[PDB]
Amino acid sequence: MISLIAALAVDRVIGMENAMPWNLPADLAWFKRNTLDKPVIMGRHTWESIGRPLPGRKNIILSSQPGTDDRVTWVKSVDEAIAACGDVPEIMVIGGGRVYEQFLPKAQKLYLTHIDAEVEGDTHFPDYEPDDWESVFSEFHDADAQNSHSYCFEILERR
Amino acid sequence: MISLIAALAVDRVIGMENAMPWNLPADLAWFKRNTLDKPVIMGRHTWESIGRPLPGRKNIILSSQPGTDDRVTWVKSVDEAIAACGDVPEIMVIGGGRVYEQFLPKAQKLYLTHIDAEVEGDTHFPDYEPDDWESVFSEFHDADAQNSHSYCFEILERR
Ligand SMILES: NC(=O)c1ccc[n+]([C@@H]2O[C@H](COP(=O)([O-])OP(=O)(O)OC[C@H]3O[C@@H](n4cnc5c(N)ncnc54)[C@H](OP(=O)(O)O)[C@@H]3O)[C@@H](O)[C@H]2O)c1
Ligand SMILES: Nc1nc(=O)c2nc(CNc3ccc(C(=O)N[C@@H](CCC(=O)O)C(=O)O)cc3)cnc2[nH]1
Ligand SMILES: Nc1nc(=O)c2nc(CNc3ccc(C(=O)N[C@@H](CCC(=O)O)C(=O)O)cc3)cnc2[nH]1
Repeated sequence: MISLIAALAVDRVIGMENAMPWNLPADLAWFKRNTLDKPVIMGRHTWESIGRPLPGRKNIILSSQPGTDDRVTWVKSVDEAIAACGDVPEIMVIGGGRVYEQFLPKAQKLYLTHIDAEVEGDTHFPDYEPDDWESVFSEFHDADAQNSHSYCFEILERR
Repeated sequence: MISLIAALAVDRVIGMENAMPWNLPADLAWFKRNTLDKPVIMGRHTWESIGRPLPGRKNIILSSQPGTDDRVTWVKSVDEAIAACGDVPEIMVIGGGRVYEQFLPKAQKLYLTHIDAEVEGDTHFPDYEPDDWESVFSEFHDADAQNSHSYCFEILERR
């Protein structure tokens, strides 16, 4: 199945120019925890933000222009993306905006983190019709000495 | 010697209720880089913020009360904090306010990170007199895809 994972600030802003200004170790653990041993799909831009291959996962990068690293798989199309993943029970799409818009129509599930941060950013998470997705898990956390803002993890399944 | 290391937002603000709303991996790496294999002294509140001892370093913590973790070393005063360090070339002071404030007087060096971030806080770094310190290292970095704010590393040695 195809799945998207992302953390969204208020307005669904997923990103800007530089790193999002927040510190959420608790979010990273969820991300890492849900990506574990699953192939991840990302957009060129996102990779650059990451900078190194996620360990223990197969990294597939989308881009119209050839590879710039050996540690990763480079593909030219969503179909090739998928294919390069082969038989796996779950496919993880990690970003960014362009990639999410592409895959959203194909995802069976969403792993969203909703952050209580209001930021000015240029990239957003695609719109998802409430009625087309079932919430099947949700869990909120306030901000603490370790996490800059409150957040709430959410799991939705395509109705 | 004793050295203070801290990351400061504008106005010398170093702390608030929750975690500082920034993401500066490079800063973190510089923290690690300058404190590894060296004794680290911090105050109780700061310990609660780290929530696990720092690896590869000797962790000492100040508190008027008995400790709550068998993993680190607890001291009742400054003098104990020091002595528990044992003969060492450099001792690192890592926060917070009260601690900095007590120790700044015996410091022969500061490791600062001046972060281009304007945040409202309630804890600050004490004042230092440049007439007192000689800057001996400086290096600024712009915000990027990994770091949320521009930041500048600075090393000052007492005059
Ligand atoms: N930005 C940075 O570079 C940086 C570095 C460090 C910290 N910080 C921040 O600094 C803040 C913590 O600062 P803070 O001033 O509130 O607290 P702090 O210095 O971390 O904690 C002080 C506490 O340690 C104990 N203490 C201090 N001096 C003592 C002494 N002489 N004898 C015995 N116990 C002593 C007391 O513990 P008891 O109450 O248990 O007696 C006191 O409540 C946070 O918000 C944190 O995030 C930032
Ligand atoms: N919840 C959620 N949070 C995010 O921050 C997020 N980020 C992406 C894409 N960006 C990134 C940026 C950095 C790292 C990263 O370091 N990944 C690590 C965490 C390592 C750590 O534990 O320090 C990983 O190991 O998966 C991952 C994804 C996609 N979905 C998200 N989903
Ligand atoms: N320059 C500077 N930057 C800071 O962020 C800073 N933070 C503290 C105290 N609070 C903390 C909070 C977290 C960690 C911490 O996670 N340190 C890890 C880095 C692990 C990682 O790289 O993610 C360590 O190994 O030191 C350290 C100190 C003290 N001096 C500072 N000094």
